[PDB]
Amino acid sequence: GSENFQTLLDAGLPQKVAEKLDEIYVAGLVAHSDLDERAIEALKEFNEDGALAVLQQFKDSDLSHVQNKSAFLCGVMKTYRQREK
Repeated sequence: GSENFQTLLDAGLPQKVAEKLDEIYVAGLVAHSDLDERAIEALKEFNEDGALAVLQQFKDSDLSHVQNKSAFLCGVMKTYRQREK
């Protein structure tokens, strides 16, 4: 992977999540610095398959009409912890 990979691992993430997430910074979408600390924290408040779903669904969105790249991810994250029906 890239520059971001080693930082992401050290930002508390499991390897499985860090692997996918690094590539989001490689492909000219978002910065690795684009997040708020509330995202860095709420990221550890997921399990592996938790976070991996969030990463997929965040990629399976449209980052045309975004600005606040953090708040966008923060939105998807809320949806995933808020799954009671």
